[PDB]
Amino acid sequence: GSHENKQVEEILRLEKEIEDLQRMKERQELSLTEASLQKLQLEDKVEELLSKNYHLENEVARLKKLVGE
Amino acid sequence: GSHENKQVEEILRLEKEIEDLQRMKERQELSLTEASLQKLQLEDKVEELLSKNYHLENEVARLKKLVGE
Repeated sequence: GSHENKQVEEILRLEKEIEDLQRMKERQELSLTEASLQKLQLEDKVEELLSKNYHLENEVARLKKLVGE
Repeated sequence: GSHENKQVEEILRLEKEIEDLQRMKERQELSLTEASLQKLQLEDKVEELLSKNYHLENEVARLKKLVGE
């Protein structure tokens, strides 16, 4: 068992640990990107549903008035 | 069974169905609000972790050079 193994082994540990942290930072950044994209997707769904809801809202709202709003 | 029940019953159905759609629109809007808030939370975690990672990055990076970068 060479003594230098300590230095080689020491760095090896740092690479493994650092690599883990590096991925954690990158993974989080990816989540933010996906989060933003997900939000836009909701806008599309909400936009269409909101528009449709409004159309029906007028239809039902009109009928509601007959009974008593 | 009064005939008018049809009108009363008709509106009742509309209120239940419309109410469901109304909540769906509001629920989605809430999701967007929470989504944005969640993103900021990630910034705080990433910001701190990123800063700490950088500090360690210099420490380990410096050591890596001794072995061979």
